[PDB]
Amino acid sequence: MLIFVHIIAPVISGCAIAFFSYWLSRRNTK
Repeated sequence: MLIFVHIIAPVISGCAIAFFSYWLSRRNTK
């Protein structure tokens, strides 16, 4: 299913922002 390769990249990467942002945000600022 095409929704197996086009789901683990466009979707995950989206919510991954709230995570990554928070990650480096801990270092000093964001």
